[PDB]
Amino acid sequence: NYPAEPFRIKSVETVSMIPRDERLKKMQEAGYNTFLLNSKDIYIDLLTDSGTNAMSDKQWAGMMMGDEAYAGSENFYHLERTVQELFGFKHIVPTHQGRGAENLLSQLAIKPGQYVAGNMYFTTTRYHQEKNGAVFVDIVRDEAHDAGLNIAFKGDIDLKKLQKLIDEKGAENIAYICLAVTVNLAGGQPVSMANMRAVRELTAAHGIKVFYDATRCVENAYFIKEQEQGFENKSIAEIVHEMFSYADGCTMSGKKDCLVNIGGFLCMNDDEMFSSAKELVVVYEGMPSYGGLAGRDMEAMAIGLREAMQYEYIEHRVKQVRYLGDKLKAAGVPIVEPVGGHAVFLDARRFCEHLTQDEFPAQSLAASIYVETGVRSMERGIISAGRNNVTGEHHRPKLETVRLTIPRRVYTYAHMDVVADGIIKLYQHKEDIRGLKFIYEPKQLRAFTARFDYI
Amino acid sequence: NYPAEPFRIKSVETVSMIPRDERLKKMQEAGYNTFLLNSKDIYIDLLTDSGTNAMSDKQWAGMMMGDEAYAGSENFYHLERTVQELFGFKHIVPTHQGRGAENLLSQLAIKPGQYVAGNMYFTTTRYHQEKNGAVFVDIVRDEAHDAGLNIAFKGDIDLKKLQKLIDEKGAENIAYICLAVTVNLAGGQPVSMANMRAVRELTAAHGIKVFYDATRCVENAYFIKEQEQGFENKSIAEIVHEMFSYADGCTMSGKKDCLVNIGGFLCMNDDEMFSSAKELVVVYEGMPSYGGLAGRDMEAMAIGLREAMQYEYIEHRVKQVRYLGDKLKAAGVPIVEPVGGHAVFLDARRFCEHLTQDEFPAQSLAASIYVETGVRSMERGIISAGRNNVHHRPKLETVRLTIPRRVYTYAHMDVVADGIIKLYQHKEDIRGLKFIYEPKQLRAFTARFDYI
Amino acid sequence: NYPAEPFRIKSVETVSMIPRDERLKKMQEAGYNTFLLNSKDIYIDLLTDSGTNAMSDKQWAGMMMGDEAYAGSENFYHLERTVQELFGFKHIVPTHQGRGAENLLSQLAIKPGQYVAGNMYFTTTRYHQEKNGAVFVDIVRDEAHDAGLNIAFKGDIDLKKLQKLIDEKGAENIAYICLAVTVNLAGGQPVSMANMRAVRELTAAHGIKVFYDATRCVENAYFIKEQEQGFENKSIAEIVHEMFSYADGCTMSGKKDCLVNIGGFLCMNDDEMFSSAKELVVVYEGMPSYGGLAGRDMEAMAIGLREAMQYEYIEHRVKQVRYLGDKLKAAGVPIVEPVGGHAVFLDARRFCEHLTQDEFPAQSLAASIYVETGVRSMERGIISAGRNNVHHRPKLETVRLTIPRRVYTYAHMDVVADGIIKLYQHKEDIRGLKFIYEPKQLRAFTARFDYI
Amino acid sequence: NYPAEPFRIKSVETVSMIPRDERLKKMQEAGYNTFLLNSKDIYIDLLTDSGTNAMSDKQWAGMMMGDEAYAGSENFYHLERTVQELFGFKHIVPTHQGRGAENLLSQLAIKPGQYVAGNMYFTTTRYHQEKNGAVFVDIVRDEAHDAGLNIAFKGDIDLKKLQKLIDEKGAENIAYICLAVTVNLAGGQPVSMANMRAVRELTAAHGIKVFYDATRCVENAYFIKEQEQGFENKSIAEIVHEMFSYADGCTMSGKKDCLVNIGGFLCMNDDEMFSSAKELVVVYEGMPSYGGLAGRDMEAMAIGLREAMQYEYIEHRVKQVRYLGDKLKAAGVPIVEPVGGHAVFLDARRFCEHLTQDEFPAQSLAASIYVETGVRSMERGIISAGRNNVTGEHHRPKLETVRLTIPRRVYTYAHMDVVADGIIKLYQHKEDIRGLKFIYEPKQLRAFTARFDYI
Ligand SMILES: CC1=C(O)/C(=C\N=C(/Cc2ccc(O)c(F)c2)C(=O)O)C(COP(=O)(O)O)=CN1
Ligand SMILES: CC1=C(O)/C(=C\N=C(/Cc2ccc(O)c(F)c2)C(=O)O)C(COP(=O)(O)O)=CN1
Ligand SMILES: CC1=C(O)/C(=C\N=C(/Cc2ccc(O)c(F)c2)C(=O)O)C(COP(=O)(O)O)=CN1
Ligand SMILES: CC1=C(O)/C(=C\N=C(/Cc2ccc(O)c(F)c2)C(=O)O)C(COP(=O)(O)O)=CN1
Ligand SMILES: [K+]
Ligand SMILES: [K+]
Ligand SMILES: [K+]
Ligand SMILES: [K+]
Repeated sequence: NYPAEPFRIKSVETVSMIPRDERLKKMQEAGYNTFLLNSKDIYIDLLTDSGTNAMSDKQWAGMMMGDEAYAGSENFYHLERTVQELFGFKHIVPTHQGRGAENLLSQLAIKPGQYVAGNMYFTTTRYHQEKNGAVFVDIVRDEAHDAGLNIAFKGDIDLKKLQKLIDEKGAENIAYICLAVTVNLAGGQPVSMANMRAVRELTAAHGIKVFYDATRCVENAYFIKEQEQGFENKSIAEIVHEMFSYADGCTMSGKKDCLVNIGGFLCMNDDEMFSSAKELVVVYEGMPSYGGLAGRDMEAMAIGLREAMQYEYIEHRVKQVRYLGDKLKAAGVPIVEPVGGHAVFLDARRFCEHLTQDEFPAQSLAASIYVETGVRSMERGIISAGRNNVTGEHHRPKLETVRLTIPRRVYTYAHMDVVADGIIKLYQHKEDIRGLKFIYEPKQLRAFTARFDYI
Repeated sequence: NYPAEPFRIKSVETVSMIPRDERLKKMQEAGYNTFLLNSKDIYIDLLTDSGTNAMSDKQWAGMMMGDEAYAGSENFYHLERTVQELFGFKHIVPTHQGRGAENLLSQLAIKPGQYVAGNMYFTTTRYHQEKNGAVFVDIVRDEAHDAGLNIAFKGDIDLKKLQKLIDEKGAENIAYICLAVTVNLAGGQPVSMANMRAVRELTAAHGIKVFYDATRCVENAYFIKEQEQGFENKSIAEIVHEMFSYADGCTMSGKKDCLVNIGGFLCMNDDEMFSSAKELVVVYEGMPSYGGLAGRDMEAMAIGLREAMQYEYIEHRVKQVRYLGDKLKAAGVPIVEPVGGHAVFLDARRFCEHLTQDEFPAQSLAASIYVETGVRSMERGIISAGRNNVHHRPKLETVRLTIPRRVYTYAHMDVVADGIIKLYQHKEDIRGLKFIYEPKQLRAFTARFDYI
Repeated sequence: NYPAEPFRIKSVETVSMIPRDERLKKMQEAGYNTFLLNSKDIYIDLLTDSGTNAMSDKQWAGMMMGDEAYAGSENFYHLERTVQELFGFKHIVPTHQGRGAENLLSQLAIKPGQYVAGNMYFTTTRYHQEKNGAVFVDIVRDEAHDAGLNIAFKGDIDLKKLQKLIDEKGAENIAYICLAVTVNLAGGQPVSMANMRAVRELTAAHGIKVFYDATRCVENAYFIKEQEQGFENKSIAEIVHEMFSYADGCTMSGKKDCLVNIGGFLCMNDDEMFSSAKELVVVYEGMPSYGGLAGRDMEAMAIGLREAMQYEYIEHRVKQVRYLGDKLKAAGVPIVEPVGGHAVFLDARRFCEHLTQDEFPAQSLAASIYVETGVRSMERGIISAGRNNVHHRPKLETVRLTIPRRVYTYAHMDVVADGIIKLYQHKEDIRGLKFIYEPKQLRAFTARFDYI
Repeated sequence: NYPAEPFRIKSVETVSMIPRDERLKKMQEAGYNTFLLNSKDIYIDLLTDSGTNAMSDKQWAGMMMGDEAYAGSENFYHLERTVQELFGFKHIVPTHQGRGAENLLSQLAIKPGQYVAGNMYFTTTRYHQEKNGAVFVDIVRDEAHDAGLNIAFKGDIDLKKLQKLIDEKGAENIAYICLAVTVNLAGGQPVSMANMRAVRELTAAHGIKVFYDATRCVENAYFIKEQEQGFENKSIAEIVHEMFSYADGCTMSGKKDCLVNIGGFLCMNDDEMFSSAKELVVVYEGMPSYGGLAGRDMEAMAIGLREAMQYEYIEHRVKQVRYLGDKLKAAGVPIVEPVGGHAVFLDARRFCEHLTQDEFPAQSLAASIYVETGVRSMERGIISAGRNNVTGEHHRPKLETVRLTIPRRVYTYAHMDVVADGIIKLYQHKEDIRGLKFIYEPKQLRAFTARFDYI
C-alpha cells in the first residue's frame, strides 16, 4: 500500500503552532484569503508544490560548490550534460523558472496567426502563446473534463481532435503541439506513452513540431511504470528518456520535479532555433550559461533531476498524495478523481451544497480549513476564474475546488493525517460553513489580493 | 492520539534501500555484530540517540556564524548565557561531549576511597568515578530493575537506601550523589521532582553534594509535566529550571537533549571548584572558552537547548517513542515497561525464552532485526556486560531501539514495528551465536559471531 | 594610502594554477574569445562584477533561513522593509535580476513613440526601452565620452541638453528620464547629488518622471561622500536615501551593489503603477511575493544591501579598484580616467595604436592578457558594439577589468597589474584577429577568431 | 619573492572596526590582557593558528554530507583512508583535537619511570608524558636555544645527546623519542629529513620507538622542499610520506595543518597498541569511528589534509608569514630569527629595553599593539612562564616575546601591512610604552585570566 519515506530527515524547519483562536484572528487579518496569510503563521502549507520542495544533503553540498562565474561555469556544464543524458535533447538553455522558458519558446516557434494545440492549458503557458499571436485549441480527450470519472491517463491527446484541426486549418497554420505531462488543470492527470507515440507519428507526417511541458514529467513517468502495460521492467530514467524521444523540445519548471526551490530550462534539438534561443535569453533571463540562475542553483537542479529518477522517491511522492486522497474518499469527502501526482482536489461544490457559487464556497472552505487545522490550501474556483471584463460578470467554472498541493519531501503521513482528520471533522458539520462576500476586489488577478467577510 | 511532527522537513538524508539478500550478506560480512555494520548499508539506524539528531534551520544558521576564535568567542558567550538562564547554574565549562565533563567532575569531587551513590550507573560515568578511586553504590528503587513492572518514575532514588548508606559509611566518606535524568540503564525512566526535592533535603543535612547527569533532562521534564500532579500548568523551561535548583552542578551531553551532533558541558555553582575546572579543562579538552568544540558547535548547542524547551517538540519526541512501544506491545512483543523517553527496549529474555543466555539471545535478535528490516539496534545484555571473572549476567537482557531526535517518522516506526512483529511470530527460528573474537575489554564493540 | 580589507576571509574558493603553456592551449581552444573560456581554467576572473560577489557569513546564515513559501514569505518582508528603509520608496517588486525589472518598467511607463533620455545607456536597459517603442536620447555631458579627461562626476546629465529636448520634442512625448548611478558605459563614473537635484527640479516643472538605474548606487554614494562638498559628515545610508528622494522609482540589479550572486527588484512610489507591476510580474518573473527568487536569495539580498551601507566596506571596494588603476597609470599604461567604482578600463585604442580598429585590438588585448597571466577581461569595443549596417565604431575601444566585490586581494591586483605592465612593454607584439564566426546578433558572446 | 593567494575569497567574516579610543576602553576592560579581549572587538586576531583556519568550498560541501552515525560512518572511512594514503600509517584513531591524542599515546607507550626525549617540548604534550610517570629529556641541538642565530633546520635532534642518553640510562628505560615537526617552542623551526633518518637509524638499533608530533608537519615539509638539497623535485605529499616512514606513529592536531577548526587523530603501525588504543579512546573521546568528532568534521579534516598537500597553498602560507617578518626586520624591529612556519616572534626584551622583565614588557607590548592597530597577539614571556610554586617567585625565561600567529587562509598581505605598520610606528616611539603591575593574579595559569594596570 503506502511505503515509508525512502530517506531520513537531515534538518527540520521551525513552525509556529498557534492555536485555533489565534488562527482565526490571522485569517480575519488576511480577509479570509489564504493567499494573504503570512508563511510564519502556517503549520502545513499546501498552497503549491512549486519551489517548496526540500532539498537533499547532496544538493546542499552542491550549494556550497557554486561556480558563480558569468560565463563557462562548471555548474552549467553539470546541468547541461545531465539534461542531455536524462532527457536526450541536444541543446539546453537555463531559465530562472518555467514561465521564463515558455516566454522564450512562444517567441521562437509562433508566427502571428498560427494555432497552438495541446492537452488542456496552463495560465502562464497559454498567456505567452496568446501574447505572441497564437490561438489555443484544446485537443485533450473529452473524458478529461469529467471530474468524477476514475480512469487512467486522462491527459491523453484525442487523436480525432488533432486530425480534424490539421484538416480544418492546415499544417502550415499550426505552430506546434504543446503536450503537458502531467496535466495540471485536469488534476495532475498523466499521459500514456502510447499517446505520445501516436502524437509524434501524426505530427511528423505533416512536419508539425511537438514541444512538451515537462514540469511534472517524473510523476508522469511513474504513472506509466505503474499503470501502462509493458513498462513494468523499465526504470524511471528509461521511461523519461523515451518520453522525450517523441518531442522536439520542452519547457521545464525545475521548481517541481527537479526537487529545487528555483530554476527551469528550455530544451530543443534544432540547431537554428537554439542559436536564436541564446540570442533571446540574454534579453529576459541572462547569459546562456546561467540564464537568470546562480551557479549553485544550476548545480542543485542538476543533482535534483538525477535524484528524481530514483524509483523509491517518486513512488513515495505519488503514494503520499494518494494516501491523503484515499483517506478522504473512505470517509465520504467529495474529491476530484482520480488523484493526481501532486495534489488532492476537494469538490467544494458538493462539500458546500448549502452555498451558491456566488457565495464563494471554495474560498470559504479554504478559510475554514486553515482556522481548524493550520493548513493552507488554494482556492481553485470562481475567485480564481476572474471576471470577463467585457461584461463584468463572474467567470463560472464547472470545477469549484480547493487544491491541497503537496511539496516534495517536506511532509509526512502524520501531516497528511492532520489535513485529512481536520477536513473530515469539518465535513461532518459542513452545514456550519458560511458564505463570503467581497469587501475588497482588485482589477486583475483577484485570487491573490481580494478580501472577504462572512455573510 | 499521537501528534504529528511539530516541524517541517527542511532537508533530507540519502539512504540505501538494499534488499534482504544484500542485508544478509552485509550482516555476515559484519559477523552478526551490529556495532560493525557500515552506516551506508543501514536504512533506519537505531543504534543510539547520541549525536544522531537532526538540527534545525536556526541551528544551521548558527553554524554559518561560527566565531572560531581561541578566546572570547561570541558563540561561547551565547552558550554560557543560555545555560545560566535555563539551568540556573553559576558557572559553565564546555566539553567536547558528556564523558569529557565526567572526567573533569570525577577528578574534582572524588577523594580516593570515597563512595559515589546514584540511581543506577552508566558505563562512562562509572568508569571515571572508579578510575578516580570511588566505589559505586546503587541506591535506585528496586522496582527499576524489573523490566516488566509498569510504574511511573522508575528512576527515583530510594530514600531508605540513601539513609542506610549515610549511616553505614558516614557522610564524610560519600563524595557526592549522582542523580541521572533520565535513567538510561533502566530504559529511559524519569525521576520525579518530589524525589529530587527529597534527595536535596537529605543530602544537605549532612553536607553531601549532589551532581546531576542531565543528559536527558528535557525528556525527564516532560514526564513531570505529564504525570506528576501540580506541574500541569508549568512550562518545560520552568520544570527544567526547578530540577537543577536541587543540584550543586551537572554533567551534560549535548549530543542528546541539546539536539546537536557533538558537544557537552559541565556546570557548577561553587567558585573554587570552577577555578579548578578551568585549570583541568586545558589538559584534556581545551581552553575554557571553547573546551574542545568549534565555535559553530557551541552556537548550535546553545540554540538546540532553547529549542528543546518547546512543549510541542518534546511531547512529539516522547510520544513517537511511545508509539513504537505501544504498537509492539499491542501485538504481544515483550518490551521493557514503561516506555522511556528515548528508546524502546525489547526484552530478549522473553523474546528468546527458548534460547539460553550463553547463546547471546540479544545479540542474535539484533542481527536478525537488521537482516529482516535493515534496522540497526544495540545489544544491551551479557555482551555489553562483558566478563570480569572467567560471563556477567545482568537481570536485563535487552535489545535497544534508540530513536534519534527529529530524524524519523511514524512510517519509519511502522517499518521497525511490522518487521519485529513478523520476527516475533517466528521467534523459534532465531538461533544462537558463538564467540569468534576474544572479549578484549569492551567486547560489544568488536566481537564477531557465527552459527551456520 | 589604500586600506586593508575591512573583513576576514571566512571560506576560500579553489582555483586552478595552470601554467602559461596550458593557458595558451585553453585560449586557442576558446578561439581567442574570453567569453568562451571555461571558469575552471581561469585564475582571476575579471569578466564582470555582476553576480560574482562573495557573500558574508551573515548572508550565508540567512541562506539557511530560506522561507520558500509561494506567498507571505518572511524573506520577502525582510527585503521589502529593508528597501523601504534604505531607499525610501513606497513599493517594492522583486525580480530575478536587473533586466527583469527593466522589462517591467519599460512596459509600464513607455507609450509607443515617446522619448527616453538618460546619461548614456546600457545594452539591456536600452533594448527594453526600444522594444516598447521608445527612442533613446543621450543627454550626458560631452566630457563623459572622453576616456582620458580626468574630471569628477563624469556621469552628470547636461541640463542644457535636457532643456533642449523638452523644447524640441515637448514634455508630453518624453516617457521618463533614466538616470543611471553609476554610469557603466563611461567607466563607472558617478553622478553628483547636485545634478540629481537639478534634474528633479527641471523634470518636475514639466511633469516628466524620473527613474533611476540604481545598479551601482552605493559606489555612487561613496564618490559623493569623498568628492562632493557638504557630504563629508553624512553617512553612506543618508546619501543613498537622499539620492532616491529625487526619483519616482528605480530598477535595481542586486547582483552588483547588494553583494549577492542573483537578484534584483523594481521600486516606485505610485500606487497605480505598482498595481500594474504586480499584474505583469506574474507573467515573466513570478508572484509579487518572490518574483523569480528563492526565499533564501531575497534574504541574502536584504542583508547584503544593509552591509553595503558600511563605510569601510565601500571605501575599500572603490580604493581596491583605484589601486589597480593607479599602479597601471604609474607605469604608463593607458586607461580610462578617472577610475570608476567597479572596473578599470584599458584604452585599447592607445594600448594598440599600431593596430587598426578592424583588427579587433581590444579583443586581441583581452586574449593576450589571459595567456600571459590567467586573467579574464571583457572586450568593450567594436565587437561588443556589433554591426547594424554592413562595423559600428564607438569612440571608446576598451578592455574592462571588472572587479567582483570582496573576492580578490591587493596581491591579486598586483598579478593583474604586473602582467599587463609587462604586456605593455611589448605591445608591438600584440597581433590582430580575424573573424571566424558570423556576427549573428550579439557577436561578442560567441564569435571566434584567429591570426596564426 | 611573495606569491599572491592561490585561491579566491568565497565568503567573508564580519568584523567591527572600532576606533583607537574605543579599543583602549576595551583593553582596559580586559585588564590589559589580550587573552581577556572579546573576539567581536578584534580586527586581526593573531592569538593562535590553532583551529582558526578558513575552510574551502570543498570542505564546506563535505560539511553538508556529515554521516553522523555512531559507528561505521562514511566520513571516518574517508578520513582513515586519507591518512593511510598520505601518512602511510597502518591504523588511525580520531580524537577531538591534538591533546586528546597525546593523552592516549602517553597512557599507551609510557611505563612509570621511563624517559621521554624530544626536540624541545610543548606544554600539553609534556604534561601528559609527565602525568604518566615519564621524565622529559631535551635532546634538541644547542643552536635551537639561540634566538638570533639564523640557521636552517634549528629543530634537528642532536644525535650526540641521544647517544649519551641511551648509554647513561639504557634503552629499556626510554619510552620513546617524541620528534615534533615543526618545533613550536623554538619559533616554528623545521626538522630536516636527514635528521629524521638518523634518529630512526639510531633508535631502531636499540628497539626504541619514535612517535612524531605532526601538528605542523606540512609546514615542515615545505621547508624541506625549499631548503634541503635533493628534495627540489619531490612533491609535498612525497615529502610528507617519507617523513612518517621514519616513525612508528604520530599525534596530530588537525586544527593546524589540516585546515580545520576542530579535530585530531592518533596514528600507529603496531596492531597490539592499536587494539589498546581503541579500548582507551572510548573512555575519553568516543568510539574509534568518530573519536569525539562529528561526522562532518572528520570529512572536513580529511579534505583539508589533502588540500594542504598543494604546493601553492603551503608556499603562500609560509611566505605570508615570512613577509611579515621581513617587513619588520627591514625596519629594524627586533624579532626571533629565523621566521618560523606559522608565526613571527617580536623580541619584547629589545623592543622594551627601558622596562625590566618584572614589569612584563611582552604583556605591555601586546596591549599597546591592540590599542594602536586592533591586532591581538599572544604574550610569550614571564607571564606565560608562571610561578615556581615551591618558592613563589617568577619563572624567568630567556625569551620575552610577543607571538604574532597567522591562521591559514584567513588574512591577506594588506592585513600583514596593518600589523607591520602599526608595530613599526610603535617601535619609533617605543620609549613611551609603560610597564604593567598585577592587580589580579590567579593561582594557576595566569596568562589566561590575570589583570594588570599601568605603573
Ligand atoms: C503545468 C505547468 C505548471 O504547473 C506551472 C506552474 N505551476 C505552479 C505555479 C503557479 C503558476 C501560476 C499561478 O497563477 C499560480 F498560482 C501558481 C502551481 O501552483 O500550479 C508552470 C509555470 O512554471 P514556473 O512557475 O516555474 O514559471 C508551467 N506549467
Ligand atoms: C546517561 C548518560 C549517557 O547515556 C551517555 C552516553 N550515551 C550513549 C552513548 C554511548 C556511550 C558509551 C557506550 O558504551 C555506548 F555504547 C554508547 C548511549 O548510547 O546511550 C553519557 C556519555 O555521554 P557522551 O557519549 O556524550 O560522552 C553520559 N550519561
Ligand atoms: C548599469 C546596468 C548594468 O551594468 C547591468 C548589467 N551589468 C552587467 C552584466 C551584463 C549585462 C549585459 C551584457 O551584455 C553583458 F555583457 C554583461 C555588466 O557586466 O556590467 C544591468 C542589467 O542587470 P542584470 O545583469 O542584473 O540583468 C542594468 N544596468
Ligand atoms: C606543537 C604542538 C602544538 O603547537 C599544540 C597546540 N598549539 C596551539 C594551541 C595551544 C595549546 C596550549 C596553550 O597553552 C595555548 F595557549 C595554545 C598554540 O597556540 O601554539 C598541540 C596541542 O594540540 P590541540 O591544541 O589540538 O590539543 C600539540 N603540539
Ligand atoms: K552568479
Ligand atoms: K576553533
Ligand atoms: K521557493
Ligand atoms: K554524530
